[PDB]
Amino acid sequence: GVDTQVFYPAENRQQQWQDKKIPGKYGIGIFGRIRKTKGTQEFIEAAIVTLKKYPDWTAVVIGEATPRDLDFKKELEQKVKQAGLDKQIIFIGFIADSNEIPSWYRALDIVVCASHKEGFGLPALEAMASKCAVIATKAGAWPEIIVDDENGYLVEPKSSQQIADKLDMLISDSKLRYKIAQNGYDLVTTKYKIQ
Repeated sequence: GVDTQVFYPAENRQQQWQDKKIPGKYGIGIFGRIRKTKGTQEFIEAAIVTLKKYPDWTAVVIGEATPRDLDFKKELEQKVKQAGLDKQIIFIGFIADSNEIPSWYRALDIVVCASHKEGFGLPALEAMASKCAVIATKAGAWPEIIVDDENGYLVEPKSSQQIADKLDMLISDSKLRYKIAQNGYDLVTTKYKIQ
């Protein structure tokens, strides 16, 4: 379950995003360690396809690469630069503070949970508790938290284009995005609330 006293929606998402002082008007995020098994590459590749189409949207990677994966993070940064998207795909720096993370969920419209295998679904639950629309793999939303097209989306692991297709759809139909997000929120505050 998730602590809904910690993870919850802001009063004004557009303002929470503005307060981060990063380019764009609407955000998409991925949380956790930067490592290939976490799906960070499918996220970046999906963002490169998607964000060429939507200039007001920005993707953020919230987490860091451990030493063994610094090379991987550099390759991702290169892919972004070579696509001409360094104003729309941003790797956020580490901060120790307890609420940075919950505050990020409050600033984001969409969260992607792209893990190939690892996870207990907590970042899907945290995102849903914050009324973010979630796109996840089976691992990302373990164990079967999401009903596709009802309270989030499901994608196969290792498929950047499937993530892009879902991002495209959620960005282009805001009414659908808000309904999906609300449905996810309703589910987690009812069935996965710690208190």
